Amino acid sequence: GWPKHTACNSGGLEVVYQSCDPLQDFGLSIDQCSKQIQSNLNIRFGIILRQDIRKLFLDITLMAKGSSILNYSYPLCEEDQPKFSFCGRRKGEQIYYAGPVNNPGLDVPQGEYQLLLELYNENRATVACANATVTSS
Ligand SMILES: CCCCCCCC/C=C/CCCCCCCC(=O)O[C@@H](COC(=O)CCCCCCCCCCCCCCCCC)COP(=O)([O-])OCC[N+](C)(C)C
Ligand SMILES: *[C@@H]1O[C@H](CO)[C@@H](O)[C@H](O)[C@H]1NC(C)=O
Ligand SMILES: *[C@@H]1O[C@H](CO)[C@@H](O)[C@H](O)[C@H]1NC(C)=O
Repeated sequence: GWPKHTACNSGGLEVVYQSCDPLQDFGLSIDQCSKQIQSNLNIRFGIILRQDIRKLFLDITLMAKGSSILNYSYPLCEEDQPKFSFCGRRKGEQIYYAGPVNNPGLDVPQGEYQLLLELYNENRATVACANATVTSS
């Protein structure tokens, strides 16, 4: 039960996450958080890979007040597509990524949201898992 970590807390937006991979914790921080999220947020993401990656996928589950808002699923890479990606990385490699994610800008309405982020490979193996709480105030 990995401890809660603040990914960011500024400008009326707080994002706290907990790793849900039983093997390990990881580092995630978000630059320039605010209630008005800019398009293409910059993040810093640090993890030791516990699976090999030929293809990588990201699923996001967004909920609020016990109800589903949205489900999202997107392929991040296949080996060398794009070339600058985690694909081709292997078990035991320690990765640090500092760069944008390709989100739309969003003015987050005041309230609390629950987010589940699941990163997995071509074999449906969990590479990273985080459940998060987002508070817009
Ligand atoms: C009704 C009220 C709605 C309010 C909702 C409130 C929600 C606010 C949440 C804000 C906090 C977000 C914190 C989570 C950070 C994740 C970034 C993100 O949002 O992820 C974003 C973007 O994801 C990406 O595709 C980024 C990948 C870029 C490719 C190369 C960079 C590699 C990045 C490495 C990825 C590592 C991921 C790290 C997380 C691992 C955890 C296991 C998901 O976007 P979304 O669902 O609209 O697709 C976007 C819609 N389009 C697809 C049309 C644009
Ligand atoms: C993650 O989920 C667990 C169990 O559902 C919950 O106790 C915890 O508060 C969640 N963590 C965050 C940061 O939302
Ligand atoms: C998201 O998927 C869950 C099941 O995983 C489902 O209960 C929910 O209705 C889905 N939400 C939407 C908006 O399609």
